[PDB]
Amino acid sequence: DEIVIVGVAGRYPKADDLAQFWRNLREGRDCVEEVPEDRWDHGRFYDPDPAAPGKAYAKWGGWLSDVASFDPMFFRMSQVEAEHIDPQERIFLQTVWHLLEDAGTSRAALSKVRTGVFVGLMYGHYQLYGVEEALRGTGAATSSSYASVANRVSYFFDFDGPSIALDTMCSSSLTALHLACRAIRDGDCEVAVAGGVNVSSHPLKYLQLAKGGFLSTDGRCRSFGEGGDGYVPAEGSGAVLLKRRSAAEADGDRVLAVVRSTAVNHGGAGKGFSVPNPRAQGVLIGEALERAGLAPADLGYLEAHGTGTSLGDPVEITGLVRAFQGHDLTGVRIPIGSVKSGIGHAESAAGMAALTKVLLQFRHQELVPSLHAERLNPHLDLDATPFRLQRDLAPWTPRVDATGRALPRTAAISAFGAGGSNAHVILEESVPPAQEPPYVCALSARDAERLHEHTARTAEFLRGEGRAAHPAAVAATLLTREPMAHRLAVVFDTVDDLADALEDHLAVLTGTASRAAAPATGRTAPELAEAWVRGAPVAAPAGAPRVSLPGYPFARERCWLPAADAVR
Amino acid sequence: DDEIVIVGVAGRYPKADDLAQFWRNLREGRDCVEEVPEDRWDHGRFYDPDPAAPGKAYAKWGGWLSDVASFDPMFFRMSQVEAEHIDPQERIFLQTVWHLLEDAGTSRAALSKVRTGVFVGLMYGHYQLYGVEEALRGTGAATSSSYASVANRVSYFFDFDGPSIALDTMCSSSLTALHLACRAIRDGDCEVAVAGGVNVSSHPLKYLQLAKGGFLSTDGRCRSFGEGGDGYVPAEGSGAVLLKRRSAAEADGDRVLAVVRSTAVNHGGAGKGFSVPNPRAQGVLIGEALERAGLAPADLGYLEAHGTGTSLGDPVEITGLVRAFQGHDLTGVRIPIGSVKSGIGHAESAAGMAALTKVLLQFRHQELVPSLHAERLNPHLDLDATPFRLQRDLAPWTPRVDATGRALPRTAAISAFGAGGSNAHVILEESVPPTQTPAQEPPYVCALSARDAERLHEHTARTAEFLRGEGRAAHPAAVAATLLTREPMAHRLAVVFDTVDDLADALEDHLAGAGSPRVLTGTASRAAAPATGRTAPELAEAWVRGAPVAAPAGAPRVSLPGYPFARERCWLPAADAVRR
Repeated sequence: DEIVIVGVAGRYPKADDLAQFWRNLREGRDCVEEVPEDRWDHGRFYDPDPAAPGKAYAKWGGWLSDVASFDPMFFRMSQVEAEHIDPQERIFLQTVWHLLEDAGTSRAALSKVRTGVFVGLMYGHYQLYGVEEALRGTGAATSSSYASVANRVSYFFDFDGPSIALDTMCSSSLTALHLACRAIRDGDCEVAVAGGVNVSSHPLKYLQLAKGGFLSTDGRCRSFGEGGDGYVPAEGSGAVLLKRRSAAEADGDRVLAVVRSTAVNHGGAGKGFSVPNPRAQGVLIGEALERAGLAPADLGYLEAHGTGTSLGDPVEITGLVRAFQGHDLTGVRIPIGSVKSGIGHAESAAGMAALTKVLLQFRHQELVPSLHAERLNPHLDLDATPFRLQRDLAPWTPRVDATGRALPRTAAISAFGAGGSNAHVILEESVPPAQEPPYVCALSARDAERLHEHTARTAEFLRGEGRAAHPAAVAATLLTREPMAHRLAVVFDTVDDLADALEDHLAVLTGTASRAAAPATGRTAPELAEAWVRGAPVAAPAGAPRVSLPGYPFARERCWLPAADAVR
Repeated sequence: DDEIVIVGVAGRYPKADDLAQFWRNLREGRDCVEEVPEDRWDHGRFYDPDPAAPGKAYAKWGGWLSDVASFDPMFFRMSQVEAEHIDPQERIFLQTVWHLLEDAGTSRAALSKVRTGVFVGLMYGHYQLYGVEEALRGTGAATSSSYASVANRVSYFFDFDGPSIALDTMCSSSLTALHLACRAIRDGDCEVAVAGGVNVSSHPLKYLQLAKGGFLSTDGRCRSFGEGGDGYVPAEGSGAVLLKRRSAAEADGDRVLAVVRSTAVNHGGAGKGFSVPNPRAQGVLIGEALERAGLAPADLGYLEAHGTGTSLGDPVEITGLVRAFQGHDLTGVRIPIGSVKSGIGHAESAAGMAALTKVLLQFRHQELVPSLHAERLNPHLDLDATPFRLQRDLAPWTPRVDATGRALPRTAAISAFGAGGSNAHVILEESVPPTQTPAQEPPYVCALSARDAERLHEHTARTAEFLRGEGRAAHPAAVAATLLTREPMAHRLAVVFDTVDDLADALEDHLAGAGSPRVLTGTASRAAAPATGRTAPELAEAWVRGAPVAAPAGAPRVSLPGYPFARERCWLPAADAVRR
């Protein structure tokens, strides 16, 4: 019985949800910008001469839209606490809330299974803020506890399986996925959140990375491209929800991917400390394939580590070639790209970024552009291998059998930590297994102001990428979401008319929840829509189809230690 | 079916630079807590005995490692400057792993044919706070405390190409790592594993953070299950164990320290507050661990408790235990309970390692040691309604009998509960040594090496001193055998010897200049002539030329002092700000 992914969520640069992320990837968007003014005054620290001492020669990053915004009330927390904790802890909370909404579940549905939490992190820089003040006695210390990221999730969501934070550098996300799958196979838990987060909250990181000559000079990751002399740091936060295949089937979950294999290892003593070992990479990927029960012949995409380093990208290919020794390579063509070329190197969340792209490419059956490699690296010699860099937007053509019929698509994601820790994962596409009006559309939120923005965004989604939707699916999906105090309901028959109705409210009932409200006076729809608004429970018609609506629009209260302004 | 076992352990704890000293301290019931040392920081700048004072620490105590700045960078192929710029947790853990391999009777090279994983728990990284201003102003370089670096650097240097993972679950980190290491081995990620944890109190910020949250006890003690405990005291430590399938240990003739019957981890979920201990979840965890172990509470010999010494936490721990033992017949069952924290303090990410090490030593010496500061019990635990009795006195660890009235292998259970909710429990079982093949007869060769002459000198001295002290009872063949499992280095010493006393005599002579016809010295050279035969003089002469000598198959082993690393100060110069 194999492990499946049933939900995913995240934020990446220039993308505050996965629908935007998908658009950026199709358009081949370059999401890297210069250091925003509001993080820190990068001039204090900048100097393009890499020989300059105590200075950074690069000034770019993949930035999240706002990393200071948080809804502390929602998460049972004061403002002052929120100002003193790393935004990584804060954002990953929201991410995991959105994960449950994409899976179509909730704290309460998950309360009778044992849920674990595994999250990867590699930097904790926020804690550098306020040290002088706290020592002087005029302030309180900030925290960046890794464990806190996991533990606060486990607390809030009532997950009582393992709660573990791990650092394997760039591979942390996939290591977390690895351990989460093992935790399930071994019985530590039955469901698991596996994720990773990284926020660039402090200039010191840029000084660090420049001093090591790690940063590219043009601020890009030319994944397998010519003239790549480093990478560009990127922010991010993602997570996936994991379950057994059996339990997913039984709960009528939407399966996004089957986890065929995970594997992790380390370079040992190769060329030097924190230099990549082609050999270790090959053994890793080779074992991954054998565990997967899959041949390179059947491999459909390869999401590469793809840092964009002159020497590092070759090492990665050599690595693959080694894992492919002993198999028949003739005729075989495997497309290869890296999400880093679009968003940059999201560090502890790089695997989550890479995993999500693959997840999205499965659902939309397209291969997307990998950027900045018009000219391949001259060290490469790709033509001797099966690998072809996918520079263009293309349909993801499956492969067939003897009998000429199509198979589920496959993909393979690698992530190689700078300090030697490697991870690799093998994914298979999920191929799935009606109901007639009038339907009802329930909505909830913490207060009025949030219910407004929710309704609003839900309305916009019906006009945009979600008019092609099934209105039955839209009712069921919404009825999986956790109900809150301020409620709303509207009976309807088509997407068209639902969006119609709601628009008119904005420019259709509305109530506040009541715990001892009168039960629905019968399954007939306009009786349910009332049952909601007063605050009765009502469960979706089990086994209904489902869709990705927009997640809860959290409040955006600025939380940021004031004594962090000294770097602006 | 194939069990995991522990085949070596190593550690430094407060007032204990090695485990022999640790054992002495546990055995005597030594209180190892002290005031903040002058050479760490000026605690005057931050102390106010009033808890109500804001921006202040109302306590001034900890469990301190004797010296955390010291490192042997040349040994580990790193520059002096690089060393100053990384956290002492990374450096100390490297030496700990080195000493672990020596305690297990193995080496990088012996391990190079199996896949070895590394799993290390940490929860603070304070060294990186130093030198942040200077680095921003272009004056200096950034310090590092990367957690992955602690594992990865071990993996690199020892050539361990299994999983290399650092992890934070706070106080339970060490046992969480033990748990992940055990499952990596079962699942095939590796065959052998290093599991450990490390914690260094490098920066005064921790004491402010903890004072602000009221975590610090006001006397600077962990009064584990004792009256008037009002918090804990931080302590420093580094520890690691080496893990293996039983079959591989038996095959390799390892000394087995304990069988790992079971491990478990979980979380409190949503209980009465973030970071408030949940006895329901503790109960579940322990119950499960007992089940996976195949063990009934009646068979449990000792419980090394979390034992933090808080008024909330200690009664909660007892309630968790009672919850786990519900649904079991507990008639005439009596289980001794204690906590290492009562002697050294709460070693935070290394707490589980201190705890685990304490049990392993108990197994080895078959004694139960005093738990301190509970002359009067905490009256709100109601222990007497339970099986548990605080072990306040040194006492022999009498085993349990069966039906035949035969002695059973001793068992122990160890808990660690992280402040944020991540819990871990482990059940261990003592190992009955296999029947011994017969010892080699004298003479024997004692073969020592070190990276240079000054190191070999210290090593020779430490070895003679051990052989006059606790090592006088060691079988001489065992002393010989053990040293021959150690990785050979450039500077060589050898002695032919019949007994321990006469070996010490020769080593002392060599140290005094007198020297001996019996002591040979030299520096290795490449392709040196191997031994001309297996007599000891022949072996001795080959070793001194640079030739390896094999340890005899099946030989029994003993623990001898580990490699005496050089002690070069590596402390950022900018860190001297926080002192006078």
